Amino acid sequence: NASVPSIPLDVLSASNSSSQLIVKWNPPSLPNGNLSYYIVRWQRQPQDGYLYRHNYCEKEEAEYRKVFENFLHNSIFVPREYPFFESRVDNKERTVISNLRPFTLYRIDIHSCNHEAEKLGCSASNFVFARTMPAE
Amino acid sequence: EICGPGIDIRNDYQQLKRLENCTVIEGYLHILLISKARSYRFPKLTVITEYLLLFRVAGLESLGDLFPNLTVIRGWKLFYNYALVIFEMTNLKDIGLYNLRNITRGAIRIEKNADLCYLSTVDWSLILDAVSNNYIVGNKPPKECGDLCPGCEKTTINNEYNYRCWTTNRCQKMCPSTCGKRACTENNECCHPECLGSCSAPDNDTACVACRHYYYAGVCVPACPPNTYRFEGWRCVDRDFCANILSAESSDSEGFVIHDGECMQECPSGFIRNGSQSMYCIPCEGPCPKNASVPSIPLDVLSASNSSSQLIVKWNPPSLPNGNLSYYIVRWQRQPQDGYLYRHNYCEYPFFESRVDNKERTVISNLRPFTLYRIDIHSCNHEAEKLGCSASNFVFARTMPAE
Repeated sequence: NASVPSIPLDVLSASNSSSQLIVKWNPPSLPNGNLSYYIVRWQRQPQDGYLYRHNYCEKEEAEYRKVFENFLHNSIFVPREYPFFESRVDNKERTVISNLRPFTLYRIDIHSCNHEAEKLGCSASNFVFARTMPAE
Repeated sequence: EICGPGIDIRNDYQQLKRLENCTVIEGYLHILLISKARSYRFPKLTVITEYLLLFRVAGLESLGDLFPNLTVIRGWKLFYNYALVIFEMTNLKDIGLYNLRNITRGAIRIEKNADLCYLSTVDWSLILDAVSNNYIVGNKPPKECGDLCPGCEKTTINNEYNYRCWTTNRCQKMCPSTCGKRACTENNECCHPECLGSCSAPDNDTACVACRHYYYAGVCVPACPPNTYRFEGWRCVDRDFCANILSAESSDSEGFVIHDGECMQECPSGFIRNGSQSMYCIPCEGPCPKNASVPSIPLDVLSASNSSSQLIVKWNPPSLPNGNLSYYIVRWQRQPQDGYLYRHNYCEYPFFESRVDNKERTVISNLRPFTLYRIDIHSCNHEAEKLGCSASNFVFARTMPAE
């Protein structure tokens, strides 16, 4: 049976420029199928709550497990508030995002699909946080 | 109802309704392959002898939904020495089994419950004995489950001390040292000593939820009355009851048999039925017809006192005998009563040495009553008299106090 890809591996990100971000990741541990594409999402995160207001100035277990397998072998299993910007990934586990708010924090979500995500759905996200370079 | 002689529940929760009238289950419970298309509650169930097994029960979020009052599992027989197994319970988030007061025999194994929280929020040492045998793997990562207890109560959980909870709304309920080894009712009212787990009234063997030893006619009892005999390991039945018991249908199927005061499906090995397959077993006399190195320290050296000025002591053969065991040589030393302590007003010791003949047991005499003693036992193989004797296996024990 086909399945949901693994989450992306080794999700890693940086900013090389103010208002710009670079992100790199690695292909999923188990594609379980041809990858189709990755989808990366990002959203402005608010700067942390409060903060603003305050003035800061021997073993045998395999024969055990077989017991659970033996009951299974009696039955088959047979498959038939700020806005997000978003972009799909065509190829690389790398993409670049621009016109970001300088020095703001963003969430980045990365999902890894496969050829069956049009039917199975795409994988859950592997995700990381990074900050853009401030507006020099 | 005494349900039985064995329960196998699979596929559908609509089949789970068999429990509506059950309160005791004779024999194991298996729960397999259930998938749902609801809440369920079975507070009538209170004690299971033997073990409970659940496997791939989709659609249950917490165990306190089904079996809140399930108070004792005896584990008289074990699944590979396990009395409870929970496997691949996708979606189970907590153990709200908050009346669970004892698991008598058996270890616990807990695998693949990837959403289970309240993992180590339960003091297993309160409810069951050799917790060191448990196996808890692949469940929701506690570092990321981030369990929580209200407040309730806490204990020295391994290297920690931490609050103990079944679920956010229910803790692992416990009894004070006024009951201690003995059970209690909710309000810390001590149960009857023949009782087990929670009680509907304190100190009454006729008001028990369960019995530690045996049950009969609404009475918790230590052993079967003379015309009553041990059955399974929890209740007594009369000579005629087992006389009604044809064993399980089998090529070797016969009536149950009574022996050593237990009524059992068949005689223990080395014993046979009297005469024409009689109700009682009898033993068969004979087979029934168809270089050195330094020894380890001794093992399991243990000792106690039954009298002032005396001690009794027992041990086990060493981990590595490294030879034929010859004998044991026992030493003992006075410890001081603990340092500091003495100075506040709250209102050089000799070794003895002696050499054992044969037993892992010996007696020591003329001690000061209530003084603490170190016993050092050195274990010397036939070449230890050249090699040097073993390091010690050791214990500290106290003489019974002088009144």
